[PDB]
Amino acid sequence: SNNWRWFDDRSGRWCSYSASNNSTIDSAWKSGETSVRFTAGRRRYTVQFTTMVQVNEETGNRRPVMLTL
Repeated sequence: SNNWRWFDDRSGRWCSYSASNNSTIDSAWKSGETSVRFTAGRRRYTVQFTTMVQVNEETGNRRPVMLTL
C-alpha cells in the first residue's frame, strides 16, 4: 500500500488520508482506474489521478494530492 496525501492550504502542509480513505484511493490507483470517489464526514470527493487533484463533489473545490510509492 502506497501513501496518499492532500495539501491543507490552511496550515500549508501535506496531510495523510486516514488508513481507510488511503486504502480506497490506493486500491483504485493500483486497479488502473483514472479517478476514485470516497466520502469523509458525509461529504463526497473524487480524486482525479490524471490531474492529481481531489475535487469536492458539492462545491467543485480543488485540493492538490500526491503519492509516495
